[PDB]
Amino acid sequence: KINAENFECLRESKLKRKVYEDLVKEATFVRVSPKSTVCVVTDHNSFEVIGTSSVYKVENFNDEIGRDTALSQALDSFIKFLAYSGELSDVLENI
Amino acid sequence: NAENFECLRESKLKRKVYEDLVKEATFVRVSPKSTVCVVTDHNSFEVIGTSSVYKVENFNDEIGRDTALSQALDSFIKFLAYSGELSDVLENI
Amino acid sequence: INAENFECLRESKLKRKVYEDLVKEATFVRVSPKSTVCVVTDHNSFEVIGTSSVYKVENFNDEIGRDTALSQALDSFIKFLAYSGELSDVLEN
Amino acid sequence: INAENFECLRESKLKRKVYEDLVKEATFVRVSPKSTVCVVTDHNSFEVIGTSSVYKVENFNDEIGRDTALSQALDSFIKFLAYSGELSDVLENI
Ligand SMILES: Nc1nc2c(ncn2[C@@H]2O[C@@H]3COP(=O)(O)O[C@H]4[C@@H](O)[C@H](n5cnc6c(N)ncnc65)O[C@@H]4COP(=O)(O)O[C@H]3[C@H]2O)c(=O)[nH]1
Ligand SMILES: Nc1nc2c(ncn2[C@@H]2O[C@@H]3COP(=O)(O)O[C@H]4[C@@H](O)[C@H](n5cnc6c(N)ncnc65)O[C@@H]4COP(=O)(O)O[C@H]3[C@H]2O)c(=O)[nH]1
Ligand SMILES: Nc1nc2c(ncn2[C@@H]2O[C@@H]3COP(=O)(O)O[C@H]4[C@@H](O)[C@H](n5cnc6c(N)ncnc65)O[C@@H]4COP(=O)(O)O[C@H]3[C@H]2O)c(=O)[nH]1
Ligand SMILES: Nc1nc2c(ncn2[C@@H]2O[C@@H]3COP(=O)(O)O[C@H]4[C@@H](O)[C@H](n5cnc6c(N)ncnc65)O[C@@H]4COP(=O)(O)O[C@H]3[C@H]2O)c(=O)[nH]1
Repeated sequence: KINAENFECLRESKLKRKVYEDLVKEATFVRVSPKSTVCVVTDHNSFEVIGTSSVYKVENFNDEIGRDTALSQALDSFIKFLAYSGELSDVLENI
Repeated sequence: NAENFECLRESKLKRKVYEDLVKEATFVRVSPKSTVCVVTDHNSFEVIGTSSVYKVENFNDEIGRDTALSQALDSFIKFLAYSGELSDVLENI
Repeated sequence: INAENFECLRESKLKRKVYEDLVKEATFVRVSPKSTVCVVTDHNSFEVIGTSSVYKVENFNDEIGRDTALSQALDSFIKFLAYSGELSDVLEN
Repeated sequence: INAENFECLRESKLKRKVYEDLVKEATFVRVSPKSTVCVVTDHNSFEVIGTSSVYKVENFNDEIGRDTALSQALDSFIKFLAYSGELSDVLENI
């Protein structure tokens, strides 16, 4: 995973940024189609959390925005898992 | 109550999750076409499943609940895979 | 109700435009102690569902729960507008 | 890819009818040790994504991973077909 300063969703969300730096072990991005980017985030147990993005106009495709949008959805689902285990409370106390 | 749902009678896995790990499963008809199932665990964490019939004139309360519960248990299995408790269910068949 | 009541509509002119012109009805239901369901209806009665779930049940707020569920409901609705091509009509106006 | 290779199409007349009449292309990418991604495109190049993640990575199987991901992708496509009313045309042919 690269530095959190690269992703606009991490700069505007304290919660997502904290989850990204502390609880994300690896983060991979793949362009699977002309319009869609897939982001897979893993925790320390290598559990995979998936997020996707799909640009409406394929001629406006941009790797950075696609990765940032896919990562943002991936962290939305990760926060659901952190709420299930209760470890979300640990993240909230550390902001 | 598990006997009343066809998705549980046909799935040993979802029936085992329902009988042992589901605290409550409530159902609400939220619109002419859609039913919402709210599955909660013993820690009161809520898992939401929905269903929507294509033709509104075909709406059946029982089918809507069974479909939304099956979708809700699909999502709950994801949470069980995250915590590792899914292999406890797969251990007990 | 009127679009100005929702914060996500005041902060997003795309979602406000879709809500004002392409949404027939937007109803909300509290389905559980923590979750709120929003059912968005287009002029052909097709149903788009969005949900929200507050982490701390003692922090439940009706307005925030409705606003969050509506915003996610409009995210899914935009996908349907991109499928039919009506998203291009919204982006022009 | 021919529809006979997918178990989800051999078990669902609805999904197999959608795959052959309304699906232009469906590609598969293994994006991680556990997850497979399927990208279904219609004849207007609109993309519908479906994913599958095996619980035990040692049991990863390419066939099951693709079949599960395609079955998930087609479930989402049916929602788009219900929105445009095009699902009624599929029901005419099954
Ligand atoms: N399943 C599916 N959904 C689609 C498709 N085309 C558009 N959508 C949906 O419409 C929303 C708005 O599209 P937009 O292109 O006008 O704005 C896009 C676009 O402005 C930007 N974006 C995302 N990926 C991008 C990318 N790869 N390049 C440039 N911009 C991108 O993020 C915004 C929202 O991404 P999104 O994936 O969450 O939502 C899409 C997406 O959910 C599609 O072909 N298939
Ligand atoms: N977001 C959204 N999705 C819709 C809508 N209308 C249909 N869909 C989707 O089409 C799929 C197939 O609908 P079907 O009516 O032809 O078969 C339905 C229907 O035969 C049955 N079913 C579900 N709820 C029912 C109900 N309340 N009454 C009777 N039958 C019901 O389960 C099947 C699959 O439900 P589903 O929610 O998983 O998938 C829907 C659903 O995802 C809709 O208005 N909004
Ligand atoms: N399936 C499920 N997901 C949950 C549950 N509890 C939390 N989540 C997830 O974590 C987020 C809650 O964190 P937060 O409560 O601190 O911020 C919440 C909360 O600050 C606010 N919010 C939403 N509904 C609210 C409500 N009814 N009352 C007060 N605040 C609310 O919106 C934010 C994001 O809601 P969300 O639905 O998108 O994401 C949930 C949700 O995806 C849960 O019990 N079940
Ligand atoms: N977001 C996320 N979800 C996960 C992860 N690991 C498991 N899950 C979920 O648990 C469900 C049941 O896993 P299973 O491995 O015991 O059965 C799997 C498995 O028996 C089979 N399957 C799917 N992909 C496979 C594959 N690539 N190889 C072998 N079997 C596969 O399909 C079943 C259901 O797939 P699924 O993706 O819809 O649901 C998963 C999945 O939603 C994970 O790491 N991340």
